[PDB]
Amino acid sequence: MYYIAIDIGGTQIKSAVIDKQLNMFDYQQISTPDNKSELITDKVYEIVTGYMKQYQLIQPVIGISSAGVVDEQKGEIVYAGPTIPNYKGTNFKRLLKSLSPYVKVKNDVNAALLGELKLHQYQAERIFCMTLGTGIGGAYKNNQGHIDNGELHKANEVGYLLYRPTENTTFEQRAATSALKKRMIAGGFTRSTHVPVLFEAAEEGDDIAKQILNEWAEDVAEGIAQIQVMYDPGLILIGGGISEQGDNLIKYIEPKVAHYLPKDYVYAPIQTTKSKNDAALYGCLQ
Amino acid sequence: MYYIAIDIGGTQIKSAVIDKQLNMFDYQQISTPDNKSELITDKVYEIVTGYMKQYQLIQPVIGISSAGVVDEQKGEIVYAGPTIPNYKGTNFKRLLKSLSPYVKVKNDVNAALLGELKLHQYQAERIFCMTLGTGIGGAYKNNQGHIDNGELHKANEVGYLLYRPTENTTFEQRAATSALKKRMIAGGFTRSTHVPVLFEAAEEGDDIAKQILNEWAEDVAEGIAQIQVMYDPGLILIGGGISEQGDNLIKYIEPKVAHYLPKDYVYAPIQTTKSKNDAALYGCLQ
Repeated sequence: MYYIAIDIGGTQIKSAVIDKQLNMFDYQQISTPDNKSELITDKVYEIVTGYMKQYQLIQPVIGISSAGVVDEQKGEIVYAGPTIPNYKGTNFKRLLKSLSPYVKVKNDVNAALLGELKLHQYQAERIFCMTLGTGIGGAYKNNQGHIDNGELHKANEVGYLLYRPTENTTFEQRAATSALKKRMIAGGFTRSTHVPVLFEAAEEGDDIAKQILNEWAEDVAEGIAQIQVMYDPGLILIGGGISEQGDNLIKYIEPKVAHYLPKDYVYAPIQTTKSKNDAALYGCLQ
Repeated sequence: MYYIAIDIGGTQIKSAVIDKQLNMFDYQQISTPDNKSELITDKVYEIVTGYMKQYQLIQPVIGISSAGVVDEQKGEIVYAGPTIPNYKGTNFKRLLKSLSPYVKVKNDVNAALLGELKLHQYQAERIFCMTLGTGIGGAYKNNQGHIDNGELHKANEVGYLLYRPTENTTFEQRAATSALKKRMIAGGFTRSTHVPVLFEAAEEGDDIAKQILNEWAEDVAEGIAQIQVMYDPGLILIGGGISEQGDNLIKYIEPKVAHYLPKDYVYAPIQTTKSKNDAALYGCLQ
């Protein structure tokens, strides 16, 4: 059986066909429209009809992963930031009703975690994933196997942790990847915008790069400590583009989590996600 | 059918028999031994054998609620404070093996929440309870019924939230009841060191009492805001001795949660617990 997977992001819409054996075919990736003159829902419908034509599918199972706050049972966007305008109220089940009655919708961090966990073997039972990007997302897979999305579909909006009144910043406004980029630029990293150059510069011993990274990692670690004492997970995953840095990201963050926890507190191992691109495409089918 | 319920505290050991219709009989209240000359394990064995004789029970169902860190499946004290010396390694299942194979063991905040939830009808699927006392305890009951205790049985240690390096305090060191008593002294409330007199004075219009309460409630609300964006619960209960203040406690805390959340964020209703004494005795059977 062939499955259609679509992952709707702020900047990109990824899609692919997956078979019963999890082989991935016809991976496609386009720019997310402005959702004003050209509609996200039109792109989604074009992708589904495209694959249905190409694979001669009738009533395909379709999985949709999307940014924003998602009501999974309704298959509807409950809320979206102004990043994606006019997005609230978008109902993918209604949109594709003429093509298939088998449409599943998930928010993007939940789908990514479901995919990460389907494709990998982990020792821990309870796994929290924090995704660093424009903002910070969170998802938790619990002792009994499930991801709870909250009473109002707002579980684990961890970017909103640790509001500092004097500075008027949230966790994600200090600790997202976008915040690290702003801190680099203000620190004189002006020729390359790219976050990996900061890590390479630090690896070579450049003190200013190390100081920017450690100060930011300190703010990241503060957020992780809050998640630690609530969830007591067996493993904490860090995802998002910056997670391609692997242990070079972890070594800055992991030792500093201790700074916000009681003396000798044993906290969970911290690692980067392993599947970097496809995770939500697999997860949105689960 | 008769169940034996035992609640082991820092100062008291509560006990009772509960029947099929949740009627409570033969409530007993003794002082916790020093666990040096006379052993807690011996008192529990005595309580269980006493009730078995009196009610002519053979292999009774026994529920045990206890302070400290509890491995519910081993039925074992994983860690205990200095309050109760020598407690770690106590295994109530091994201790009572000769009397019954039906022994359940739970930590005291989890038991109290389960009892609170069995005896009442609430308007929410996901319920967090925060217990204010010497320190602050926490417990969370899920969308799917059960309580996740964490990978090392240390879930929901809300007292460790929000460590501030400059002030060297955790959440509970600012926001627990014992902290309010310290803040009464620091704030100039020379009338009394009793918490109910602080509230009385505030109701009478005392500006110093009002200021101590608002500043303290500000700190309480900061912690509730963190729990809110992680769990997105449908209801937050406040328990502990101070929760006797009912609406007069809630009215200081509830509106301040908004201060640590994004503009127009819709957060859970906040109420005080309803069962004041017996909850863990009911809960340890659940």
